[PDB]
Amino acid sequence: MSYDIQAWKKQCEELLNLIFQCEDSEPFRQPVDLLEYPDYRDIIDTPMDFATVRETLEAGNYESPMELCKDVRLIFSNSKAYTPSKRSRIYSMSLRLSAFFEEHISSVLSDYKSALRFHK
Ligand SMILES: CN1Cc2ccccc2NC1=O
Repeated sequence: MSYDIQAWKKQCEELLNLIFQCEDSEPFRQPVDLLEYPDYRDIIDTPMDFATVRETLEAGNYESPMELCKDVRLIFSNSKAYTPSKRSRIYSMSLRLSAFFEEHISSVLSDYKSALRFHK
């Protein structure tokens, strides 16, 4: 529905489903195993992954698509910080998937901002 301040929830659930089904999301689908990778927390202050984002959305624990978008962007900025080399296939996967995410989220954000303006 036009001007729906709830539309983002279904739009983000659908977008997360597309990301999970994309091969480029494979490294980012679950929390980094901090026992397997003991220097991860030396580099990364705030781990994030797509299963955490999907679970938080399904629980109703995001107030706005901005809060969801901040967590997704943290998945990609964490990957850049831990895996900074342009040579890494993991760097390439996060670049491709981040660009996909940013192309799809822009209209979710602008629709929300318009709905919120309407609601006020
Ligand atoms: C999500 N990760 C975790 C990881 C584990 C092992 C090797 C590289 C990476 N890089 C990432 O960006």
